[PDB]
Amino acid sequence: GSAPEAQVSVQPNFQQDKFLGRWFSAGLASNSSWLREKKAALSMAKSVVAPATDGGLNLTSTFLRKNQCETRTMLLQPAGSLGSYSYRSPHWGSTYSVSVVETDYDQYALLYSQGSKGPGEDFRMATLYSRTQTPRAELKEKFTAFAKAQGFTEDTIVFLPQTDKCMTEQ
Repeated sequence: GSAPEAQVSVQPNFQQDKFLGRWFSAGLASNSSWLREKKAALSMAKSVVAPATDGGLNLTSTFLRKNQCETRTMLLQPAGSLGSYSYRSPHWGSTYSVSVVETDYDQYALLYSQGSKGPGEDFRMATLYSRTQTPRAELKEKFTAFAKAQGFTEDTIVFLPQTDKCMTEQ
C-alpha cells in the first residue's frame, strides 16, 4: 500500500536532538472558548522533551496553579517518520498527531498538533516554545503577522508567559 513518512507539519531532515530540551511557555493558537478561560490561569510552564522507551517521545510538561506545581508526562509514539509523534490516550480514546513545523531553540520552535475523532473532524493547534528569557517586540510582531497571514486573529491566539515560580535540577 502507501509508503511511510508524512510531512503533515514537520520540519526538513532536521535533528530531533536540536528540538528536545526543556522548553518554556511562550504562546499558542487554536479555536475554543477554553483557550480564554485558561489565560486567566496563567502560571509556570515547562515542557522537557525526552526519548521514549517505545521508540517514541516522552515529554514532561510543568504547570503551576494554586501555589502548586504538578508535572504531566506524555509518552508519544512516532508518526511513521522521526521528528513527528502522535499522542493516543487509550484511557480516554483521543488521538492527536504532533509535528514540528519549525525549530529555533535559540529563540523559539513551531509545533503542530492535529485533532481527529469520528467522521472527519479536524483541529489546528500550534505551540510556540520559547527557549529564550528575553522576548523581542520585533518577534512578537513577527509571530502576530505570521498567524495573521494564516487567516488567524488574536481571537484564536493565546499567550503563555514565563515565570520562575518553581523548579529544580542538577
